[PDB]
Amino acid sequence: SEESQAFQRQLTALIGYDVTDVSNVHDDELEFTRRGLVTPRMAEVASRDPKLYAMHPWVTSKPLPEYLWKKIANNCIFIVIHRSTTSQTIKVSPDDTPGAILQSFFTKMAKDFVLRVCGRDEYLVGETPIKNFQWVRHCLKNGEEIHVVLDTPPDPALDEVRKEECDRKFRVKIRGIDIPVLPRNTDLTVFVEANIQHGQQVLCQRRTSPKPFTEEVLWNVWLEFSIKIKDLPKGALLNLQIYCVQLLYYVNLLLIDHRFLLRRGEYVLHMWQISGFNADKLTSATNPDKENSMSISILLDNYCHPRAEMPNQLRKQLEAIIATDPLNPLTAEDKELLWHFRYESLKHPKAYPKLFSSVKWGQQEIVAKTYQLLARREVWDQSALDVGLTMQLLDCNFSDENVRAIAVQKLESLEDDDVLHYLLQLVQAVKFEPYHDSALARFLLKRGLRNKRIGHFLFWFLRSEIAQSRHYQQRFAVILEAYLRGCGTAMLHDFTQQVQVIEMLQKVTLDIKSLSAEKYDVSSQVISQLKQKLENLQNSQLPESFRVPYDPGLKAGALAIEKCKVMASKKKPLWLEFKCADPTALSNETIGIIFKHGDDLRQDMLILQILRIMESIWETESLDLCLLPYGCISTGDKIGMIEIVKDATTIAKIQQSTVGNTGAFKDEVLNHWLKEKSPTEEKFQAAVERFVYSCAGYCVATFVLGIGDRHNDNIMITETGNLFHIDFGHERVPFVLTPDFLFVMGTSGKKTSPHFQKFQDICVKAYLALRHHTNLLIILFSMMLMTGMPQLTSKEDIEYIRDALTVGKNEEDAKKYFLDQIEVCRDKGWTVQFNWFLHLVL
Ligand SMILES: Cc1nc(N)nc2c1cc(-c1cn[nH]c1)c(=O)n2C1CCCC1
Repeated sequence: SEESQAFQRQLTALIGYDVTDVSNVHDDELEFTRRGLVTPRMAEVASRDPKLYAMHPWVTSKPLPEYLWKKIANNCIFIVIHRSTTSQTIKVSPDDTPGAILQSFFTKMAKDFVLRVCGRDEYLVGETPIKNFQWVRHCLKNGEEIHVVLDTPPDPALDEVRKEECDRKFRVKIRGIDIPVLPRNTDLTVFVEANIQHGQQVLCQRRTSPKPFTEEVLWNVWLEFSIKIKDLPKGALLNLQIYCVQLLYYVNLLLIDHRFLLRRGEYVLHMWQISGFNADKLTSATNPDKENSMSISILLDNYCHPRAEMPNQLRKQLEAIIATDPLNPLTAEDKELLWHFRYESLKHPKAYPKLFSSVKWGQQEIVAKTYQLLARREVWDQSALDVGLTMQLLDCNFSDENVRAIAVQKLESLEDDDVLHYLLQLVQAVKFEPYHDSALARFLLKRGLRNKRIGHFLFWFLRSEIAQSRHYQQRFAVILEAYLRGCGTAMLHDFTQQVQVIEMLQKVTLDIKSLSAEKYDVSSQVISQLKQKLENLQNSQLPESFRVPYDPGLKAGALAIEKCKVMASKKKPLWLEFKCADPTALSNETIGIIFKHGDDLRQDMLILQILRIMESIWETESLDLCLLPYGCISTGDKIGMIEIVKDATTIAKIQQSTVGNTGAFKDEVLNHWLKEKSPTEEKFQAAVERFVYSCAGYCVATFVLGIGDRHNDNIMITETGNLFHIDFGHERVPFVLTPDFLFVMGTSGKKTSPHFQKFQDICVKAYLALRHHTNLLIILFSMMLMTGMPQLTSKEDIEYIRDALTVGKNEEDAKKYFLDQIEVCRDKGWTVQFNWFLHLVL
């Protein structure tokens, strides 16, 4: 067909990769996954409610924080319904369903339709109380009034989907290695290390005789392994690595294919290089660059087609191992204890990661026994979903189909609200899967196709990696295509517009970087070029309206060249302001987006996502630490978009303003900046209240994630007291609590005050609230470093969180430690702040 071909070119433009390309492949796994993904796609597409899908209500089943009821001692929530110019308020109960609200409006004024939010593409529909809608909850947290325009429901016909159409020991021959260009260092020797890895664990290791590092190094060696072919587990990788000792290149080949067949034949594998552990080292993908990359020649001539009662102190020994942290290492003694008493271990869902890692995957008998254990699941299936525990089974330590599936089975219970909270880390967890088609990938696909909101972010998260990861672009592309093949023409159209706008704006940011590279000033010659480039695009290129990638509810239209500016950073970022495409928008505020090139925004995406997970933990204990986890999406190679937080200034800009500059910092400026920016002394005290909470929040979050020690330049504050850290792109103070912050808190030097007692109290509640979910945080942290950052210590770097979360210690010793930390920041004052300035000169 020709319309099947024209649509495939549309999918390729959306993906940023061609899924039909067979040039960097040595098997049909990517094709076989494309076919494989049709069934779960169509099933979900066939199962969806067209009314609800088109309207995507963003709802929750979580209670409603104490701290949010205090906004209603009246049991009355006010909603203002709009038509053309007419607007009328309605007295609503928190449990009032939107259905009851429509026949309370039509009743009141008597002498089919849907409630859409003013300015946004969000709707208040379905069988849920208005207290249970995320937008209403935002209006309550922000003191805002619920403006809702009464209009016709969107046509579910717009969301239409276009119809688709042997006991022999294992051995590998290392023929040789070839690189077209060698010139670098001296002439150090080179050998090939062949590892049978499964769940990051090395089952068997075999090296070659060291030979001279030339442009072609032939060995013609058969590497005999101890492992038998029947004993090889599905999901095992032949990990081929090159050492000079030091590691230069790696490549992995899956010993067993997607059709359970044993890999047999001749392979010329183009290898990835290391810079002079992480998710990239696990990839089955080969380096697409055949011209510059190192390759390995290999040959596979391997054929095939494959009660009692626990003692008191042993039960206690087992329970002590099960109680331990995820980062706690297991002894051969602990493993034998977990395994021998596996049926007792099975009774504890929290023992699962330790138990499933305790398995000897290199033994066909043991794996069958493990498969026998998972059949008696019962205690697992009945356990309350523990995402922390579930995510733990989806990391690098688990390379088994069955173990990984039981964890995915647990994620199904999640409401759309919680899926959004973990989506990024769940997509990032696909990197850990041995195979392209997996339960996790099908889970993500299913969930994305069922909710537009999840589907939007799924697109962008998949796109973020397909554009920057040579290691996983193929796999993510195959899943993106699957998603795009069932999301609907409505969404395919919005995505088309978003991609076009972002591609255009990316060009401008790069072109503007050329004009003044690292010299900081921003000449009117550059300001004119940006202004011309913007008006030149607006005229006949940029579409009339695009969906905001970091906030799909907001639709952005026309630019505002007058507010658009290039900025003073060494990397020249674009500050772009837009008119809200929506005519029913209650305000006149623009949509602000910071298009920037320079840093890897993928790390920032991950940091912001944990920040939202900490906010939700805090909600479970009725704490609101007023964080601002701003919109941030990585669009391509070291390029992306940041959300512009309205009425905000940098902490350094405020100190700078009253002159002094050269390391000079006055403790009073922040307080005067707040008083000056607040029209009434109520607005001022509310801002000090906002500062106390936001400050405590960033202090805890920051310290826990190890991104505490920051420059003034990188901490911002709103005109309304709300503090927030920015740019998490890559003496020591645990966090930023400087004398200027402490002065807003009242306190002057080594003293005490009512607002500081409050601040100290909120830190302890917040820190303890985090510690209640130690394992959750430990796993996300670990995952974030493996899938987002460069090279990382499979202990050191990761163990930071454990030490920072003060694992093992009681609630009193933990509170002391955090209050000690606060004092370190007090003692040093401006020491570190001035120290950054000093480093510019010395
Ligand atoms: C969220 C936000 N709001 C405002 N309103 N200005 C910001 C930011 C964030 C960042 C940011 C950069 N990298 N990562 C984040 C930022 O630089 N800014 C400003 C633009 C120039 C300096 C201050």
